[PDB]
Amino acid sequence: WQENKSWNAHFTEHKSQGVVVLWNENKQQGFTNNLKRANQAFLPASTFKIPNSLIALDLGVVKDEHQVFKWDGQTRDIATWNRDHNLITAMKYSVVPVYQEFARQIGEARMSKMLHAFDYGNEDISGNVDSFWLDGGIRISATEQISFLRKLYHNKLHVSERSQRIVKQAMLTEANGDYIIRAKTGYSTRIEPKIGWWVGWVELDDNVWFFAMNMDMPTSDGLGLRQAITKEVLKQEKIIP
Amino acid sequence: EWQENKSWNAHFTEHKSQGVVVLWNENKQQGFTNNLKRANQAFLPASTFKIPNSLIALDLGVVKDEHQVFKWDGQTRDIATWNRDHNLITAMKYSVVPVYQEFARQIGEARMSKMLHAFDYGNEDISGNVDSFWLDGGIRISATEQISFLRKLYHNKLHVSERSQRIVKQAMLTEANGDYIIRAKTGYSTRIEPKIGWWVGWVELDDNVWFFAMNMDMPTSDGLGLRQAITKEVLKQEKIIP
Repeated sequence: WQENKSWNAHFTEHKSQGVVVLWNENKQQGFTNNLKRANQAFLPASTFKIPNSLIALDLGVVKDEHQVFKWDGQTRDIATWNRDHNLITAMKYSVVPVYQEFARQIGEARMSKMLHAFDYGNEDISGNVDSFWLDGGIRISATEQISFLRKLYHNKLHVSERSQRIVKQAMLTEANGDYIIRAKTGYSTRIEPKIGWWVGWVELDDNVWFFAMNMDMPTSDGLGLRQAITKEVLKQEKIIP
Repeated sequence: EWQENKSWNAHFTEHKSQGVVVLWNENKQQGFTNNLKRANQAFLPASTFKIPNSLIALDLGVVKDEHQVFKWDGQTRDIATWNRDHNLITAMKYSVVPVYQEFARQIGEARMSKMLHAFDYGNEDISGNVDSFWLDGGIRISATEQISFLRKLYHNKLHVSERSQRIVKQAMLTEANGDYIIRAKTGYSTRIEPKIGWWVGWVELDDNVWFFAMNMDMPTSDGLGLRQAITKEVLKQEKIIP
């Protein structure tokens, strides 16, 4: 583990505070601008859609990535939520009401047992079965997110190879001739401190770089900084052009 | 069912070239082309054959998974990216012919022919050398026959495992952003006249899929970038991509 404070410039430039963590898979070495914040545990908010998806597929609550989840007809503040979805679009638009229905069908007993098997954060689901990742007792750090994502990348979690390949498909965010990004955003607003997340990895021709970042997010105006500050660090380190 | 749109010919004559683009709208079950005759003419598949060759190698266990390393044989070749170690993902991306020739020798003639019959792949004919028939033997396929094959792959309906189909669709990944995903493969046929370039694949949108297959005359390697550029001009004209 090594601390690079020069990355703080990318936060200062936007009058913002947070952490970026990087893990080089080939060399088995980690890098961060803030070793203490890298190990601070927060609510995961919509980054929980990665384990929630795995559990729903392995139990047969979701049959495949094409199954349609029909809109329930309740008009909500996010326009993209008021329509029919599948697993790929529900991930892409972070569709909370679809994932709340998955959690209710999984139930408390199976949810708790799967999170112990994954070694996920503080393993504590206290609160509503369909909101504990937004305003209950579960907590995870940036370094614990990387540990979990490394198991997913190598198909080492205790669910089928099929469930792991489908979720990695749903995480696809960007691809071109230089790199592929598989990742998930989050925004924790119900309990202080309000924060934004981006967790995932960068696939290159002959290496993989795992990342996890969080930052203070007192309003929704800064949400685009989650991806923009991470890409400034990846360019500085010569990982992407 | 099928409609001819000759306005697309402007994207070929812009570059003093000749060719065909074929599109299929999965939701509406309707096809579109600039040239109904060329859309049904048969050509060597060249490196577009890496899609069925990958499926057969995985289903028979010649390739264990997308991480297995194929070591360079230490024979210096023309293309710098071929003179290094590869896995399935990088071998598809850089079109590494020597890696796929070794897959074909390990599959062998009898198993290769049985699987192309099971896929209904083009004329199903592997006559010629087992390690070069897709470059200079008897096999031929049309743009419309490429779409029929890719539709089966998209729906996991080919006669190989779901696993084999999922890994090959991962190796086909070409471009992704907030508007669309492209899964596809390039080809370049030079050993038999006429010399042609291919691009075959599909575009995934939020609520539809568009399949595509194009080929074009390719008298020199200088025009190879037009395979993708002319296809994307057609996709933009039809408002499929921004």
